[PDB]
Amino acid sequence: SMFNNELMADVHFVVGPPGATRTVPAHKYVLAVGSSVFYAMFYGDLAEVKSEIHIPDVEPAAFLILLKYMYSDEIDLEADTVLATLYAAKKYIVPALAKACVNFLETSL
Amino acid sequence: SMFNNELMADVHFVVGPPGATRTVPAHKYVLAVGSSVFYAMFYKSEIHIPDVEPAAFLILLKYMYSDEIDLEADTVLATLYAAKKYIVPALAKACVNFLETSL
Amino acid sequence: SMFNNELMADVHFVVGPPGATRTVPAHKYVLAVGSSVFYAMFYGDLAEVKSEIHIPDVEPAAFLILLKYMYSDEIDLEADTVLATLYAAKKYIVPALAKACVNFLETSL
Amino acid sequence: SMFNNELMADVHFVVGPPGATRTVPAHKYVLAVGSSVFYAMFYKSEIHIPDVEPAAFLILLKYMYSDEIDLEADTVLATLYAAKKYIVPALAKACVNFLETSL
Ligand SMILES: [K+]
Ligand SMILES: [K+]
Repeated sequence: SMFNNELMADVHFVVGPPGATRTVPAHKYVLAVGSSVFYAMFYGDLAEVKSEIHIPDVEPAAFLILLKYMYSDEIDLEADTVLATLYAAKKYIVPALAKACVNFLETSL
Repeated sequence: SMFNNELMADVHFVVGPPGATRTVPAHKYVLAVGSSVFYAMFYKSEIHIPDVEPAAFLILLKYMYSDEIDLEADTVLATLYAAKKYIVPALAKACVNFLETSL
Repeated sequence: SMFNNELMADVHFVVGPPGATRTVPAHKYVLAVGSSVFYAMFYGDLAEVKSEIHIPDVEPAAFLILLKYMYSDEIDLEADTVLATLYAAKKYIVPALAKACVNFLETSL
Repeated sequence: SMFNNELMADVHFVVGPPGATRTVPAHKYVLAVGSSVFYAMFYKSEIHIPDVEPAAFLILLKYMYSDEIDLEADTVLATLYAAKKYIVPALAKACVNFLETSL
């Protein structure tokens, strides 16, 4: 799979709070197709070329769940990370994922 | 008006990331009655909660003193985190309801 | 001055690359009035309440020049930081500052 | 077509932040003729430039091999940084001109 694969990766995200980051390879095409926010960042008028992008306010597990959905259409939520995933989904304007997080929060212990 | 009041306050919370905190006075009785986590804690007088947003903590406390829930789009996720952290189910339910409505 | 003053500060920016950051207090009102990007971040539909905001891709000196302009209308460029200031000005959509950086680059050694 | 070509390459640059680099072959002669900084350097065969964007470095090199300048909005600032770093004034001028036009 291209998800979380260094093969052809044209961007790396350094995700998480300082001292507890994870570096995630990604593909600008898949991200921009899936999100108006990644589109703006990579293809929009104010896009700036950046090999490495920091996302200090997102949890790594959450970011990987978001990207899994953007590559595969699969939603792989877990109780421990669903709230952080909802933050990421709202942040990048991925509403199908946002909705699934809300339903998950409604129906989980 | 005991909410956020230094009068009779027996606990202070230092809330938020170091360098961007807010100190909030509170009353152990009121918190412990609304929360099993605060009960376990109180039953030190300065408590640091660097993982919680001050704005969310204040919304949680207002609920615990007044039973009033006042949510907004910019604070609901952080309030939900706090409500789950302190096990305040009525406030957590209200946040999830707000979120559903906002979809 | 309210510029870079902890008095009434309702946000703190942790500016710069990891290990070389500076924490800058600021006031959401002044920033949102001066920039559609800070407006979006603080007052817009997808605004999320955040005490501390990280800006890993901006230089601290540059960010302080940007904010000085937003508080005071004064532009205080220097050769050593003008390029990083132009990046910040483009990034937050402050065109009067962008223009001054370009003119400065044109007319400096 | 010696630009970005491993054929005869006597230097390799590891360009960009560690973990997000690109390795670019080059020819010391061509670089040294276009730049006082590269002249001083060459007159080791693997050079790390973690402060430069790969895309910008490639635009700089294309200029140095071909005299062609191909700028875009998303790469112009990073190209200007590189052009100033290696003291390539014609490319720096072109970037500032592009920026002026874009205002
Ligand atoms: K699944
Ligand atoms: K001045």
